Amino acid sequence: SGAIYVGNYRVVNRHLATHNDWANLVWEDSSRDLLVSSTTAQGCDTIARCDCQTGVYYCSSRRKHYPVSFSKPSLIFVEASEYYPARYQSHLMLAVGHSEPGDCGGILRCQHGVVGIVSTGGNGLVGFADVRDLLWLDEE
Ligand SMILES: N#Cc1ccc(CNCc2ccc(F)cc2)cc1
Ligand SMILES: [Zn+2]
Repeated sequence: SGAIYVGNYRVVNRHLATHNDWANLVWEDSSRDLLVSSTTAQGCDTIARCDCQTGVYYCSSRRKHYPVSFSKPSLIFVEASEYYPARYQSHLMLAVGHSEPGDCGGILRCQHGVVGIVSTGGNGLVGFADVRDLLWLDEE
């Protein structure tokens, strides 16, 4: 589990979004595994605006942050998981690392701020849903 709290937005994995998230929906994309809802309180996170390919991500199933190199966001085939069938996911970045389903929502960050959140795992990779292209998260 986990979210990004930027401005008055809460960015979650679409598959973990709550009823309250859907009732306060700003934007959602199943192909990206993302959903954004509106918040009453302002949040503490800053979104990275950059093309970094190195950062640090939080792994809840290890209680550890790991430094990783990761691919640029692309359209990637993802094998079946506990929460999705086997399918193509867009705007997905991969790194070599540990990820189980409950790790979804852990933050990947670089020197510029939050890059994305854990969205995929298995076979010794961790996949992250990018948010750096969502420039509208920084205003309004
Ligand atoms: N909606 C939806 C939906 C969610 C999951 C699955 C795949 N269930 C079996 C499965 C579990 C774990 C695993 F690692 C591989 C396969 C299908 C549809
Ligand atoms: Zn960066």
